[PDB]
Amino acid sequence: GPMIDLYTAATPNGHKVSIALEEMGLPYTVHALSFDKKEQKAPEFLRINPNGRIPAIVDRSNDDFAVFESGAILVYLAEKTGQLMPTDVKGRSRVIQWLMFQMGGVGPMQGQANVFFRYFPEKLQGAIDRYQHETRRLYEVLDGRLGEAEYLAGDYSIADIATYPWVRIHDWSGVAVDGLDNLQRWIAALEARPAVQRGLLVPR
Amino acid sequence: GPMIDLYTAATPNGHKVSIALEEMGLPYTVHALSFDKKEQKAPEFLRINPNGRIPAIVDRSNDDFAVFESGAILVYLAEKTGQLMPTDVKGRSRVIQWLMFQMGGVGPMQGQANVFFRYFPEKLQGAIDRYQHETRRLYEVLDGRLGEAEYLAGDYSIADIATYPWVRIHDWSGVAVDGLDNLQRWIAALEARPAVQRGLLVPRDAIR
Ligand SMILES: N[C@@H](CCC(=O)N[C@@H](CSSC[C@H](NC(=O)CC[C@H](N)C(=O)O)C(=O)NCC(=O)O)C(=O)NCC(=O)O)C(=O)O
Ligand SMILES: N[C@@H](CCC(=O)N[C@@H](CSSC[C@H](NC(=O)CC[C@H](N)C(=O)O)C(=O)NCC(=O)O)C(=O)NCC(=O)O)C(=O)O
Repeated sequence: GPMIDLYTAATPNGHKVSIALEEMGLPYTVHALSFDKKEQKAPEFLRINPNGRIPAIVDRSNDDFAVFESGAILVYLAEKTGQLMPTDVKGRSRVIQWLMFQMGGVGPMQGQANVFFRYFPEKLQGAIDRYQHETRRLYEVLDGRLGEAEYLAGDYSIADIATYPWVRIHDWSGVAVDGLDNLQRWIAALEARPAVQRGLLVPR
Repeated sequence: GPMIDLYTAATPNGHKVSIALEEMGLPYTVHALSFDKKEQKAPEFLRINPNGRIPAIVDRSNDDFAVFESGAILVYLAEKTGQLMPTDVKGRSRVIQWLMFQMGGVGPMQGQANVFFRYFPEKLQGAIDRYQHETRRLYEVLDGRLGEAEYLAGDYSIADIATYPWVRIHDWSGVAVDGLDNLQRWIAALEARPAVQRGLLVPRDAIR
């Protein structure tokens, strides 16, 4: 079968990896973990990702080598296929920089907006405001960069793939993109890519 | 003279990079930014890091190339020097995985514990508990891995360097390490390293 096993769920972080696999044309096997049944905390899965979160992959071509953390999976797959990250020092670093910005900024902060605005047992408007405002600030950083280049690292790369599934759900998080015309251009460009469309449907 | 300019402050995230440079033996020029004077938001610095945060470096050996995000700086420098990250596929990836775990988990979550426990004007015990509990859960992940391997990726690497400055301040964040014997072993090993001690002194904490 496929050489990549993908452990995932219908979430922004899972969609990063299914989008990348679809863009790269790599076959994969989907393991859709049920958070309802706490399958992401099963010790059989903890052997693959000790953090007990999705996504994770196992590369069957590499002696069943596990890779956890969406950003690390994106780097691993880009380096395996030679796609979606340049090989030169500056070009690869620009991808890694914007990927790290997503991994330490956009994902964590927008995820906390979702917690306080949608999930938390009571409404704490000061915490909601903190994370919605911070996410907007991060979106403004993105927008400025997207006036310098068509995609975050220049050419389209894994940095865009990491960032887009989060920006796509800004309405759920209560964070606006109005006034960020470069970000909106990039949203439209990403949305029009067939591989993005396919990756957003994994898992069903 | 030094060909790396380091823009930093006395904080866990800045210490990751000074520790790495000290371990690598790569000279650098320190630019200690004053948060009180808002130097991290000055236009000149935003041209280096558009996020307006430290750390950032400028590599004077390749046309003043800027690198922002501590984790990206660690990858950039490890690749340049050939140190603190293997070059084979599996060894490189294990380092990147644990580095990402720090960058997306330990740093963000412990940072939020610090905000709510010790900076935010509103005292929100549910938010404090959320982030102290999550930081502890992340420490338990580290502890389990450190029962299988001496350092997070096997050999000591940039992943340990990224993680240690945060773990070191656990008590300040209100998070205990009791019951995490492997993490405690690793804390003692990191604290003993001369380059860790040197890097923790740079720049001459401002925030956490
Ligand atoms: N840094 C990791 C994050 C992976 C991650 O967050 N996985 C989520 C699904 S993505 S859905 C978005 C996700 N939210 C959550 O996981 C909500 C539950 C969580 N336990 C909590 O209390 O915050 C989030 O905010 N992520 C922050 C980020 O990306 O930095 C998961 O498996 N959760 C199951 C669990 O926790 O038991 C990566 O990039 O792969
Ligand atoms: N992902 C970046 C994070 C760098 C970072 O946070 N730098 C801080 C100093 S380290 S001190 C630790 C830092 N806290 C802060 O920066 C507190 C101020 C912030 N604006 C807030 O509201 O949270 C934090 O929690 N970081 C989370 C993480 O590492 O993921 C900074 O320059 N702040 C200036 C500013 O905000 O104006 C990296 O790894 O380089």
